[PDB]
Amino acid sequence: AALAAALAQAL
Repeated sequence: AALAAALAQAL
């Protein structure tokens, strides 16, 4: 989930 969320912001 940490990554899911990170990628959300990245994108």
